[PDB]
Amino acid sequence: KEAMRMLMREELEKVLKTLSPREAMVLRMRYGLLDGKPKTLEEVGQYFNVTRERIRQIEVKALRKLRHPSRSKYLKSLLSLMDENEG
Repeated sequence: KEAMRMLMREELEKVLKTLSPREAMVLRMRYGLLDGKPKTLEEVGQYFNVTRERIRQIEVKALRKLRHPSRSKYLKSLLSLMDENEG
């Protein structure tokens, strides 16, 4: 009962497997997993030593690497995560 939730952990797991520790970390921050508060790439990139282009690069290569283990979880997960959905 206590400490029970398991809301969901599919897309997060399917994507992380392709991204390296450093690449995933940037998205971890962007996702708000590091502290629980989602931040924009500007906060993450600037936090390290790179601009949006770095995660921009990861998203690209991630897509290339995803074309094998997962059909396109990154796309759907990213689409569902942002305001790409119509209201």
